Amino acid sequence: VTGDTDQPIHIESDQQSLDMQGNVVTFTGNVIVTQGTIKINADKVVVTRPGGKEVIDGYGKPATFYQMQDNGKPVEGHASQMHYELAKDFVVLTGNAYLQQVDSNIKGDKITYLVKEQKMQAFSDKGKRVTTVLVP
Amino acid sequence: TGDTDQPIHIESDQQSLDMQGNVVTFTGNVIVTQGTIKINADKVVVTRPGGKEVIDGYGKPATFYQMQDNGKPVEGHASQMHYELAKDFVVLTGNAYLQQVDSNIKGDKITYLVKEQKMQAFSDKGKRVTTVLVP
Amino acid sequence: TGDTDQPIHIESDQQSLDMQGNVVTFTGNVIVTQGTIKINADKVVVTRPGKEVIDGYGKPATFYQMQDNGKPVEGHASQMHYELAKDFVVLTGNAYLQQVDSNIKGDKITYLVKEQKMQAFSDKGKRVTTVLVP
Amino acid sequence: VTGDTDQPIHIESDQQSLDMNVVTFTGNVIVTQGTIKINADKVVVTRPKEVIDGYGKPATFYQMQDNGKPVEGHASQMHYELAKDFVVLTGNAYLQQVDSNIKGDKITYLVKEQKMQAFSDKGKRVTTVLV
Repeated sequence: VTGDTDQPIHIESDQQSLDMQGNVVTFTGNVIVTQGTIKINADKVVVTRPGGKEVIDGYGKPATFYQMQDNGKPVEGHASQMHYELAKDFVVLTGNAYLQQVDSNIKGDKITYLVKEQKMQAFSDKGKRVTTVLVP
Repeated sequence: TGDTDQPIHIESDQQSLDMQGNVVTFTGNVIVTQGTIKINADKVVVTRPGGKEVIDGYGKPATFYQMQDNGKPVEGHASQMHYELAKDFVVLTGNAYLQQVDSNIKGDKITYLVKEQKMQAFSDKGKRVTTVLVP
Repeated sequence: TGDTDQPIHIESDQQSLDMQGNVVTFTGNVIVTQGTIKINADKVVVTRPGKEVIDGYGKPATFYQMQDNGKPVEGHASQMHYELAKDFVVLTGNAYLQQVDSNIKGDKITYLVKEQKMQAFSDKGKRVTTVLVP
Repeated sequence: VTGDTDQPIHIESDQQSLDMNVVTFTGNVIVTQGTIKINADKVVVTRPKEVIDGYGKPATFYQMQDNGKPVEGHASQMHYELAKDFVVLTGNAYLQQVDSNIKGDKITYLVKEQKMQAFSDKGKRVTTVLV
């Protein structure tokens, strides 16, 4: 649902650390962060917000993303890095990035999903390509 | 918030000193306040190894308060305080829980270096640390 | 460390010696001193129960003893008490003992000057307070 | 010692002069009674039944206590009323009694009670030491 980011985030982890001097909240180990309907799993998660502009940040091979769309579209995915920016409504997957859908799957080098604009993208290095399919 | 170097005022029901050994003890409704820092507990045992002091609170639970520079307070609770004045370094252990204006952590051991403004939470291998955020 | 093994110079306005006691009273601007100790009161009374015992009185009466290691003990109360036999002191006020570093206030403060080990109590409803400046 | 106050009062001097009711004594005067030994310069009795008063700078007082510990002293006047066994030192007065050491300006003493008091006039003060 739209406004899913206007939800309290719950983060479970092994360790954590905080930097009150501008905000730099770091979590490590079996990290499972959920907001509203979103579910994210990573090795490490940093979250900055420099006194504002919140930036969640996934790390780990792999790092898994999941969400529920407004229309009831269970859009999953994964990369080496999640980048949920609550500011605009950005997602930057990198590197071995795979996105999905109830139809159009993608796999590339950098996927950029936008919850608001309902739009995706994909990029590839020289020597590497992209991937898509269709639903039967 | 220049609390670090503030006069420390411990108020309680009973005091117990030991000038050789240096094991000053407080029992009853104990309230140690240093500036804006406000610990509550059932027993405080301020101790000095050398000449270097270590305030130790105990309770079910013991509580923590301080007013942050930004005007939003920090409230906490655990089974034990461990305030080392030598480093301005606090240690909430056993059912630890901290609470900023926005966020609230809960783990097993929370460290808080008061000077830098850095927190750390930890869990026993088999348990887990939890956090929520706002808005 | 060696105040009690010294003669005790009291200065008073009045006084009473019960030779069959002793119950040696002192009254009016009473300023008893020993070594460093300067018990100042509105009424002193020294006994030997059957090992000397001093009983200061008057709000507020005071105390001082310099300890073998630089320690300039203070303190005051409405009911002072000293026992030379065990080096025992019992303030009772409006009780408030002090030191170089940390000060204690309450209802009753005992003290074993003997070996420094001290204590302070407060009636149900009152509370003990202590600061500790660097 | 307890019972002196019953003993006869051996007043003795160099010169004396009875009246009708005051007797003077003079020159190296020594009035004793049991173990009491008031030494002075000019003793006088009266009627408030008799009242002994001695004078001198200083007039010494002595009395052996029941416990073997003697009692010294010395003052100007030495007011003594065996009417009620009462004693009074006055002026630069100091009833030494090791352990004790009272040293005031008006030391009062009731022998039968085994009690003492002391006084000072607002300017100087009562000094006592306890050994």
